[PDB]
Amino acid sequence: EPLLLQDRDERGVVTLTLNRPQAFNALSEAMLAALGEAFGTLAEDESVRAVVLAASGKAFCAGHDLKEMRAEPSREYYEKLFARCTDVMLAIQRLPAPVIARVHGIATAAGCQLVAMCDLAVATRDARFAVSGINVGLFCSTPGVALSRNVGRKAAFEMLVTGEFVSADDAKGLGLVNRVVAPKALDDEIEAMVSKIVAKPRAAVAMGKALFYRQIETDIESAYADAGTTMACNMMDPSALEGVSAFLEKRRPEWHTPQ
Amino acid sequence: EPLLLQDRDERGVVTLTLNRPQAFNALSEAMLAALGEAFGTLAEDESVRAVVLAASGKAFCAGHDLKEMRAEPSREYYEKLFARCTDVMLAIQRLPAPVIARVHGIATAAGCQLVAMCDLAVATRDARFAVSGINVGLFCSTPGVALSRNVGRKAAFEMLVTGEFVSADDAKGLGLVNRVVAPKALDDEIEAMVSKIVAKPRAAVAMGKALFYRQIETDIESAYADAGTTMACNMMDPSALEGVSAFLEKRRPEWHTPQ
Amino acid sequence: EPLLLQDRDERGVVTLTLNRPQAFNALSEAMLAALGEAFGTLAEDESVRAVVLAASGKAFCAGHDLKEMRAEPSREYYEKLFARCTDVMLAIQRLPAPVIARVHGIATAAGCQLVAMCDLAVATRDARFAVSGINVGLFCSTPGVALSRNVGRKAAFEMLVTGEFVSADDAKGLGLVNRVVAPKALDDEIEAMVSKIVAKPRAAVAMGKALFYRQIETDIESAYADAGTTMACNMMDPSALEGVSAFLEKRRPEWHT
Repeated sequence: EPLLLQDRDERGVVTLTLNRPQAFNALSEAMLAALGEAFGTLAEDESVRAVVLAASGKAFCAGHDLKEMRAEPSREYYEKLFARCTDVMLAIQRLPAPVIARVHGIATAAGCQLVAMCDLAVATRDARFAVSGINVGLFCSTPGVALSRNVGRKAAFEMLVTGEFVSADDAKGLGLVNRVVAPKALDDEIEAMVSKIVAKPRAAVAMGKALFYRQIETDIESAYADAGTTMACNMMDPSALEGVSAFLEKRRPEWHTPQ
Repeated sequence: EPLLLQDRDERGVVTLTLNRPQAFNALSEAMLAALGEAFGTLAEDESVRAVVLAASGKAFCAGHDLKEMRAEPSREYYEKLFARCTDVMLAIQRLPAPVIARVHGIATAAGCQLVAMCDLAVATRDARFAVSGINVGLFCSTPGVALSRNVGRKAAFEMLVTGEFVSADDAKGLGLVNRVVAPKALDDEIEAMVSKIVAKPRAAVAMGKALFYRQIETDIESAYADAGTTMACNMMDPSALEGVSAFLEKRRPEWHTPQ
Repeated sequence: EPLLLQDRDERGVVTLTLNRPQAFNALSEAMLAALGEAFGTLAEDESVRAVVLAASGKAFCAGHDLKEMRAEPSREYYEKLFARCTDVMLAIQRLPAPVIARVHGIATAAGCQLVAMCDLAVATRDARFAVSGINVGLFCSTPGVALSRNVGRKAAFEMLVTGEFVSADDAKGLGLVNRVVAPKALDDEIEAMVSKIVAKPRAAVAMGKALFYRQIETDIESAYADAGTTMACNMMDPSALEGVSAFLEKRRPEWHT
């Protein structure tokens, strides 16, 4: 039974499902290796249009595997383990397709980090979020990096030092997720978001996501120089040329994308 | 009829009105040139106290002029066009008076960018905001620069990749506008904001706006060094000396500003 | 009475109380010197677990002392005064224990800056917040540094150019405070927060706060490099090894907290 399931539809939409349900999908070394391999392969495939990051069992993800970690009390071990995790997280952010977290239960510590690194997230009303490493004496330093780029400073600091859960409604308000729905509506809500993305041209979405994360962490003038260069290249893409033509000619664009 | 109307009251409040109502005030080359010249002229006039950026017809601004843009495509043409737009946007942010967007209808793509670049914005409840370039196959890279400096990452990414409208009240929640009112109340709401700004000394407002955007882009220690120097300079301005004396003597400050 | 009261409980929780109640706790030169001295001494003491920044009288803090400032104006004096304020504000953010603002009344100008510089804040439902220097012709340039790192750009700009008050509930929504409660519930809400912090290992909280503010101001890859090595160091601390073992053995950790 694989630690990470992988399914693909006829639209280029890939679902990766964390699959250690009894372990609450904890990010063991082997889980991390599977995620790294999957995102590494998907990054080379221009036909991939979106990834849904889902999870088995009651939890979304409990974070690092504490059993496995505690068995290896070595500074070098932890240095490289955390670097490996960071490599998976940056691979999510570098994938040239949007990655959507499907959060149906608890997301704690590196599990909450996963949600914060995904480009988009849809949660159920009963899902709960925490950076709760501190409850075991391990401040959530790496999850805090991702969290403090989705929520305000005081909200992040409070979460980090107390380790307490935040509701899905509150997480949406804070900026950690995009949508909150009933459990029965979760698949429909994910599909609504996927269908909107896949209807757009791949080139535009890929160029745009890459530019988004380059520009967001620089000064506004540098950001605009990159953005303008990018948007000029995007406009010379055939789907932009066709998309603008179709608008002017009051018709649907012939993008050959799933509708 | 001029592409851009310009009116000024006796308080030093300038209203610039986008005036291509049937084209939904699209930012053609000529509209951009007109905006560039207006902001250029205003930047040299220390008597200007505030600018209201308004718009004619049913829309606020549809963004770039797609008919014009599409006619003769080349990488160089788009690079230059987008740089010219960026120059207008940065001129708004660098103007030594606050610029308030008056948004009474749709603001899409570079039209949403304009709102995001203005220091302040008041919208009507029926105004809608989108970064909808993606709907014509052109990811909103340049509007995304501005948008991602007003709203959270996940909210910005969702807007950019889907191109969907956000309501005025949703936009206020997110940080893209300051105030949302009924259509009949828009002028009154603008006036309340303008009246508060013009009552304050020009010097303090000018020094303060400039510092605001320098400091927000650097580290907190560097920010404080610049802010302290700026505030010390401001304190030596006659209106600061008088405003503080007035507080201490329990009277109104003699600033000779509109009341 | 002293300008700044300082009390400490048996848990290493230190309460600093601004104590110029009739002057609305304004940050005179002497007040700033007292704050600087207290944060300097506290930074050297690894037994301190948390600091509550409280205030006497009706107001939290009105900001700089306008009477004192106005007396002998010079550019050089204002630059030095504002740099002394900044040194206190940065001392707060660099202290190896969380600093919680207990806001029971108005916080204006450098007083609102104080709130924004504290790691956490609990306000009463009638506390009000403004960056109101502009009402005396002095744009809140230094308060805006702190405010713009707690609230959105347009919200911050509007506060700065108009000088108007924002309610406690609105401040919470914006990100300027964590919790809003009735005045009678304030002490209980502060204690709820402090007790959560004290329950965690000091080492972890100290290294975590330091990492938090280093990483927040850099790019995501630099942030992760620093966070990874910091977290690896934390995991070798005996309290992390014990905290994890305790979770695994379904028992409370023996942290002597």
